[PDB]
Amino acid sequence: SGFRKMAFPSGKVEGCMVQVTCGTTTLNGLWLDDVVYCPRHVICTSEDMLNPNYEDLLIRKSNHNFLVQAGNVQLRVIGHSMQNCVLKLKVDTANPKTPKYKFVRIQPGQTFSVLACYNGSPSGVYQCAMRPNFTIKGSFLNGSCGSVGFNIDYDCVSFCYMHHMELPTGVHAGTDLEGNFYGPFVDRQIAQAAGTDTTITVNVLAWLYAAVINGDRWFLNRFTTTLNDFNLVAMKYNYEPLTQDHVDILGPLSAQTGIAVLDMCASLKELLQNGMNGRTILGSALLEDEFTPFDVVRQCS
Amino acid sequence: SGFRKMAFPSGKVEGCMVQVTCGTTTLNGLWLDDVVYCPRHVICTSEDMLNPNYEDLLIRKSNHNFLVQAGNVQLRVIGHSMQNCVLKLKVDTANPKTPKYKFVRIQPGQTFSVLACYNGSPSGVYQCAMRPNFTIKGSFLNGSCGSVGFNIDYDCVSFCYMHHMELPTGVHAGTDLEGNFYGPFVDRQIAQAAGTDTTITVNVLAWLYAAVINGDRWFLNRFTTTLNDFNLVAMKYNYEPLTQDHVDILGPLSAQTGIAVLDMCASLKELLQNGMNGRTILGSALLEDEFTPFDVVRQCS
Ligand SMILES: *[C@H](O)[C@H](C[C@@H]1CCNC1=O)NC(=O)[C@H](CC(C)C)NC(=O)OCc1ccccc1
Ligand SMILES: *[C@H](O)[C@H](C[C@@H]1CCNC1=O)NC(=O)[C@H](CC(C)C)NC(=O)OCc1ccccc1
Repeated sequence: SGFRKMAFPSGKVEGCMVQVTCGTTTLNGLWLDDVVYCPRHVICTSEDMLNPNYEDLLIRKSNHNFLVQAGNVQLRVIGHSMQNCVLKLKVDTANPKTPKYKFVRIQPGQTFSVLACYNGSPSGVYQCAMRPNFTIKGSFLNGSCGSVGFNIDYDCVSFCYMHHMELPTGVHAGTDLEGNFYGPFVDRQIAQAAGTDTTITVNVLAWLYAAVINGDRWFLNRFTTTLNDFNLVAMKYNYEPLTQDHVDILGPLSAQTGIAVLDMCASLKELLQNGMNGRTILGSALLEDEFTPFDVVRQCS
Repeated sequence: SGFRKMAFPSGKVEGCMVQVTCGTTTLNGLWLDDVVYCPRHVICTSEDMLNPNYEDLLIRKSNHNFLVQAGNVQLRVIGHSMQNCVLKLKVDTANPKTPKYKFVRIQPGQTFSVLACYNGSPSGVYQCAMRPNFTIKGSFLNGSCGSVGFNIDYDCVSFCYMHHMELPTGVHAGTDLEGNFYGPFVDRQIAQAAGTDTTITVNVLAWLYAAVINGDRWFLNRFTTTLNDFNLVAMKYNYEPLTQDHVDILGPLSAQTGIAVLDMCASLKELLQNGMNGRTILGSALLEDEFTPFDVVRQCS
């Protein structure tokens, strides 16, 4: 028993992290096979980041302008291209620690693990959710760009995120591994506004089920609600609308606990209108929304 | 910017996990050099666990009663010894992935990463504090015994915890790698209970400092307080007394923020006396006590 924000073991991803230096810009890169993927803004200078023309800055570069360091071993850049916002550096050595991997684009509401790296060396591992407004609430300092977010399935690492920037509000933004930003952001050093964020309702419900599975039952009630009457309340508190597809995905958790999804919705509705009144759920005084139904099942039983 | 509960990169510990089987009991072991460490209750059967004499159970065992798997490869047990509640199984192969490592016993209030494992396979990683009552609030299912807690310092993995059991309140109990329990618990299926817990004051202060470092000041005030005057409010709120040694350890954070320790204590005092009035700190509606001062400095720098 017990319930914790839990990351995937990071070994397979640690063996893929390298340092990429171009001029006096150093960030992290992902060495898979004979390719190193990194944020394209590594080619920019301090004054170039204000509003760069990347196709121009890149045509003025050659292989020898990219210093790639794998621990101490300097890798030789023998090629390069640009795919949207990522640089792909062809190198002479294929990464021997390369795991079974995929590149995937995750949906808002899904979670993943982040290996925070600086100068090519892992610093720590933590879980994030892709917020509905396509930002993530990370922990990223100068030098952390090129850090990846990922999930593991069987022995396969599905890379889903590469870090590029921090917004003025302090949340974080980046791309999938094909270089397309999550959300309406660009890799230019200019203030950019995230859309208004909202709470991931299906995740809150899963976490309430995790709580019941762990013996937290004070918030249950005998009332029930319609899906429509529930979404009317969620709208008021800035919660994502709940669809039948979400209701269907909570099926397993509803079955394990014997609590109908709409009954749990009645619980959530009560919690929203009245707060918790000094009580907690799995150690939080807030309604947690960074646990998917999958995250709940994986950790409960 | 940003502040997350962050685990150490776990790759060096994944390489040390193995499966250990005796009878029909299976749990995890820690393979370092030619020794596999695991909980001794792996030699117990269903009936044994109620009231076992481990010396008497172990004399009755042969090396070949122990099945150890490192991935696909069976490892041959060539010796065995019992040290307190831990079993040391000598094997015919030194772990080639053995990292620089030490065994240490941690103090109440310190933190470590847990690599949750099942059938010798890493499952996830998260951060824990050793509570003042010598339990941890972990996430552990059947099969997880032998999972280890650790910190990393430069190249050295310091192992500090091995998982053995769950208490009735849903918290977790275990030993150091010498097999000596943390807290007054025993590895048998009898009724036992955690002592009364308290909040780790020094850590709450470390976290308030992280909140200021990351740009948040709403909870500060113009007041101040003497150590004794602070500790009188602490005792009333079930917080550990704050010592001058805690104050000294909080020095560097005090210096980076320009906020005197005792001034942050008056802030905490006001927070305890008033609550938070619907506001949050680093995304929590509760005062977080599972970050040490070292955790803050490490993540914020
Ligand atoms: C990449 O290493 C870095 C990550 C930022 C810096 C601090 N925390 C992060 O997540 N990225 C940048 O500096 C990035 C480069 C542009 C060409 C997009 N720009 C950025 O994030 O600027 C905003 C900012 C910079 C420094 C501190 C706070 C915000
Ligand atoms: C070892 O794999 C296991 C870990 C427990 C299982 C549930 N969560 C954990 O942390 N340890 C035991 O089952 C332990 C065996 C003794 C003879 C040392 N007893 C134990 O934890 O008893 C309480 C319990 C067992 C099963 C489910 C819930 C609580």
